Amino acid sequence: GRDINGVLLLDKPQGMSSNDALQKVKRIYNANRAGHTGALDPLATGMLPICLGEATKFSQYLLDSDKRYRVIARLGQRTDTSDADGQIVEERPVTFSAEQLAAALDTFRGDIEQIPITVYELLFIRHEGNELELEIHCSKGTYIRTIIDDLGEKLGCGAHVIYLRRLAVSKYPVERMVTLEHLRELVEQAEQQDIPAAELLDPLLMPMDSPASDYPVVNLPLTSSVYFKNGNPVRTSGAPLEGLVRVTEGENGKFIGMGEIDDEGRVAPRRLVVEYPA
Repeated sequence: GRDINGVLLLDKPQGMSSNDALQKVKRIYNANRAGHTGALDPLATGMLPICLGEATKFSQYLLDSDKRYRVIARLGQRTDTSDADGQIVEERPVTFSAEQLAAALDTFRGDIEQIPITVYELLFIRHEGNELELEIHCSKGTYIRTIIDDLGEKLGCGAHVIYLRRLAVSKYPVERMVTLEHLRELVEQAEQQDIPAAELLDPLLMPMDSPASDYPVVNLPLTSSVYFKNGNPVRTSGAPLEGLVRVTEGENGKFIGMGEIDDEGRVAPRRLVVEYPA
């Protein structure tokens, strides 16, 4: 067991539970501390950020972050789960027009309400026969299967999800995702070269502060960071005029914790990497 800090952006295998994925990654990295930031539907594939070490302290900031999905729906069939695995409960002919489709899709854009929320972008990829493919960038708490089911009813033919992939969480680069196979291949490569697995695995991690990517970064000179790390507010130009911020110190931008602009406009410590002394 070793103390390793960072975030592994795993491309979760179809069918695997987030917990099983977490355990496998934790073991591969031999991390003493690991957790995820919200279970991804077992039937979905895609980005599952796994926080290691200190990164776990800032998991909450990813839980309430935005997400982007690619979804393929089967039109004409409503199922008893709103998805592929299961038998049909209601089948109807697909007769809606292209203009009706565009109109129905527009009702799912922007601030909307659900009862099985904000859809920043609903990208129409294609509609061919009984298949509808879309990309949805939404706020936390959004129910994708409910959007598809409701859309299916609005179109008058019904629909259910046959493909679901989370392309990204927050601003994490989709290209930085890695598969379990790739992780295993690196472990073998390391064993083969007689070098620690960590040497090839660690470069794949995103920074320990990345779970808080939705918040701006404020760098403090070491003369000011000492006060902040001791639990005291500090003034800094650049700092936003409101909200949470990721705080770093020195020339190398070492992350020291979350801060929040207080009433006076100073950067007050909210969740530090280090503990307060007695």
